Amino acid sequence: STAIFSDRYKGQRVLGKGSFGEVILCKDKITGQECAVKVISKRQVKQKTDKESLLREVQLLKQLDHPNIMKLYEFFEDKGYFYLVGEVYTGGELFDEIISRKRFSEVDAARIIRQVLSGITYMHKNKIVHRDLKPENLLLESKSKDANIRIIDFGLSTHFEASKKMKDKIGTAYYIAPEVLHGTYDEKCDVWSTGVILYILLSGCPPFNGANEYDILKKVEKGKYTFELPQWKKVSESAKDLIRKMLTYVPSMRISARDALDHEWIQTYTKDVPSLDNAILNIRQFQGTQKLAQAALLYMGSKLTSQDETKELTAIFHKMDKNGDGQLDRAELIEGYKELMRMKGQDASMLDASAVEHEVDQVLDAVYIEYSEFVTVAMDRKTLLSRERLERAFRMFDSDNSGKISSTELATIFGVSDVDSETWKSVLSEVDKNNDGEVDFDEFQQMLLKLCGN
Ligand SMILES: CCOc1ccc2ccc(-c3nn(CC4CCNCC4)c4ncnc(N)c34)cc2c1
Repeated sequence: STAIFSDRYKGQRVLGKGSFGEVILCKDKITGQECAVKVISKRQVKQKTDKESLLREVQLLKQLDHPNIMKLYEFFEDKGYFYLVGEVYTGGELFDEIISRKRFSEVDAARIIRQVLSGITYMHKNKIVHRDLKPENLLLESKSKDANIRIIDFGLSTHFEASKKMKDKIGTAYYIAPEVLHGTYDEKCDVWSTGVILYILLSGCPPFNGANEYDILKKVEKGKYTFELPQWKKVSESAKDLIRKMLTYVPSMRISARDALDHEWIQTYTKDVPSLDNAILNIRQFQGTQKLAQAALLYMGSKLTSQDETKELTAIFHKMDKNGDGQLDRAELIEGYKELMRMKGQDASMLDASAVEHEVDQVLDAVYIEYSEFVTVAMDRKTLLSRERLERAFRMFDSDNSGKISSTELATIFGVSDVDSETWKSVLSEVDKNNDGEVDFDEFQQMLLKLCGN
């Protein structure tokens, strides 16, 4: 008797989109235990290993235990999906918490990096490599100031192939070890990624940077970086030495995780130190830029999904409309909405028939029934979560409350989003015919619609 995920768990709400799938906050129907479930769609994500290889890795991961590593509880599989059930953490992404503080010292950085290295060392002892370590995979356990870091996604990348879509790729290039680019890699790739993260904590800029993804990858692959930025003048020698050893090009010459834990810098600063004010400022700029580019990509995707699902839904209902009345009942709206969830594959949110009944009932309570009006409301439902996140992200990036984003800023944003320069300028030309060389929110939004075939 294979076991079924929704026999045990009900969905509370969506937490977000992470690597390889959606993550939903769920609750055990019997014990009331809350968990975070990552749902991997087989249609969207190809496997790299056989089933046997994956089952044994899962079995090992369920037994591992370390305070800086996400705890995995269960694994389920059906026809369309894999369901990975882990512990929920509520403190959010590390960098989002850091930009909220007024001071940040080498002691704060050292304490963070010790945690990361400790998790990594443990996982490497157990022969598991992350490969895709980056700031998004570092979660704080709770919203308290002290809270431990929990690393998510250890072990995934070995069994599943990453998306080639930019909306899923944002940020990845800064942190990937050069040997991963060329194909021969081992556990030392995780030390490199940590080194890049450390460099960024102490300066607020990527050691390997550029105007688009490929430019970044080119800097990484050559492997040269410098400490010639002004803000490095305030930083201890021992920190730069540890950095150097983690960013050592040839993996066999690069320091191990375990030895980095013993480095003088970790020893000194984790047991007369200024705030790194310039680094906090750079980090909040870095962060805001990354989050706005992500928000702009998800908005464009959400718009295209809606164009696709609106027309599909209408044709399902038209077919269903026996009498040509333009009128369906509740059971019919439910069966058509279900039909949409079968064809499509988008709503981890609609785990079972019961979540679909509730969603239908929410739309009805807002709005025999005219199906064309039901279609209108059901779809806005799914967007504005992305339209209002767009707006939130624009306001967060406009830190001066100017209401405006300059041409230069757009060039940075679209570069990170990997939208071609002559393409966005062309779209900007069609909206900015006053030559202001700056845009307000509504103008920015209009550009994005034009960049996704609207
Ligand atoms: C082998 C490791 O693979 C797995 C398996 C299960 C997971 C469950 C949740 C999550 C996981 N992902 N997220 C959501 C993301 C939203 C925005 N970006 C960062 C976090 C969580 N939020 C809170 N608590 C969690 N446990 C998770 C990741 C998993 C990874």
